[PDB]
Amino acid sequence: EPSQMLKHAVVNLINYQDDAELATRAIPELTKLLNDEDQVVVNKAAVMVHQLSKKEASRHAIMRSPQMVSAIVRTMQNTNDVETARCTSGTLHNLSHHREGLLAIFKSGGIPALVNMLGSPVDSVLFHAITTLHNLLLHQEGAKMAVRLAGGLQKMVALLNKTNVKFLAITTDCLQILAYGNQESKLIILASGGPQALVNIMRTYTYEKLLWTTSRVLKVLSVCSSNKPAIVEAGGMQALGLHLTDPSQRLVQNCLWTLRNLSDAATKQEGMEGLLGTLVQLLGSDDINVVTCAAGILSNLTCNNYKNKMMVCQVGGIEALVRTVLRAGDREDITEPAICALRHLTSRHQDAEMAQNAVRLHYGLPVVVKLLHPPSHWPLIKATVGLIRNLALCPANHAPLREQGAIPRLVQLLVRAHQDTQRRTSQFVEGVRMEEIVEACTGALHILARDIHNRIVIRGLNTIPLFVQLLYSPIENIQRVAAGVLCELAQDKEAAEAIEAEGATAPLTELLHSRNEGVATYAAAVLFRMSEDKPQDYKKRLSVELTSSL
Repeated sequence: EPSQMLKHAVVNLINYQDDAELATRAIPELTKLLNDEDQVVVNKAAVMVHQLSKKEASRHAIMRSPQMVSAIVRTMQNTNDVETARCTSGTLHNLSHHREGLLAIFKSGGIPALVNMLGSPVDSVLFHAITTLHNLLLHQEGAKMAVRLAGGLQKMVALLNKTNVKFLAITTDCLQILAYGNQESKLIILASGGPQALVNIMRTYTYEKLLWTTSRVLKVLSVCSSNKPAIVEAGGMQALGLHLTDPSQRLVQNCLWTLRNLSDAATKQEGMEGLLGTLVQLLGSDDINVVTCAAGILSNLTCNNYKNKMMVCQVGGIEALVRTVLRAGDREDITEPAICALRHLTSRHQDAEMAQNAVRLHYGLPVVVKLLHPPSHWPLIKATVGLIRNLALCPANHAPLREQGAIPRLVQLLVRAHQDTQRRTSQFVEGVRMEEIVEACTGALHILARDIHNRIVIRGLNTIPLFVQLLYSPIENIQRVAAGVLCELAQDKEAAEAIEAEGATAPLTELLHSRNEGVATYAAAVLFRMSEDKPQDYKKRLSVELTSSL
């Protein structure tokens, strides 16, 4: 022994087959001792069988006896002695560490009993209990399908109230292995209060391995249209946001994904300061994923929510995003969400006008109008056109935006997109249907037509004839922006008569009976401009026409 392994071998071999055969000679007996009625007798047996599992030799023996196993399982779920349980359970634990054992316990029906063991008030018991289950869920085939039917989920979620970190991890991981790619399970975890339970963990412990394992569960639930809003109410967003800076990259990445899967719902949450603020930071991270997800989340959280829009602006959201776009490049996987954010951050909220100037002070206009041209794809373009529009609300961008050659492109896109909606008659593309490109562009020109010089350019491209045709569109929104752009242009005699000679008088006169506050207005607006400076006769019947018909 104190020499080499040449001696240890004869020892390991002499005692292995030794204690090994001892079991094959006692297993049958002990088996009976368990089935025995006398309670005190079974107890002793359980303690002996457990002392045998410890030994490898004896272990395989117990692990190969379908009768001995089934006996242990049975005894464990029917025993009312804290020691018999901890031993019977502990035994099954030392057995699960082996493929044969798992198969055995699985064949002897241990999962069910084990599940029922999770309800046990005894700690040690619960430990070995959940553990053995974890092993079966990882290596035992069909084990999953089984645990579910045994109502483990609920019992497992209930255990989430414990305090042992390393224990919580094991349990949570189970809730993960059972939920992944399974709606039923996910629903059950929902009908068990899992969400609020899980969240509490993320907002209470610091055990890295736990948080991760916990977030994972949330990730698999964030995909569910049922748990998604549920995870939100519990305040999951805020919770997850409390780890976006953690050193464990895997933890941060998981929190990010889960967030993006809930962002399109938490648009009505309060106390997002930390999150929103932190997300802005991530926009400056080195990892593309971090930046992307960061952008995506912001984009969603900034969609219709002034409280969020203003905050993002009070943390450098614009500058941050502007750099994100100027950093992304062609990777529309980053520009699209980034641009959308800016769009949301440039409309419907006090500090809107602020950001509008911001996008310019940080040299964003050049890169914004830039995205209007190839290789940029329709989805990006649509989102971009929207941004430009709002950016046009600020007269300080009129000139700077016009110099970037935005009007020419917008008009062009309008033409083609429109000519496309015309050939579709005698209609989606990459997801974005041209009809949407028409409204945006025109609407972008309507707002951008507030500058005299811009109007000279817009008109110069001979667009008057087209905008008139759009008045015949079956889509209100198009008519609105259509009659709108004509309105801003109608304030100039030349363009005024230009629109009249185009035959806009007839159609416009009708849009007065439109069930759209705007349409009618703009429509009437152009009419007035045209007839302005005509015989005192027509303009008189004109003033009546407007007062009577509306």
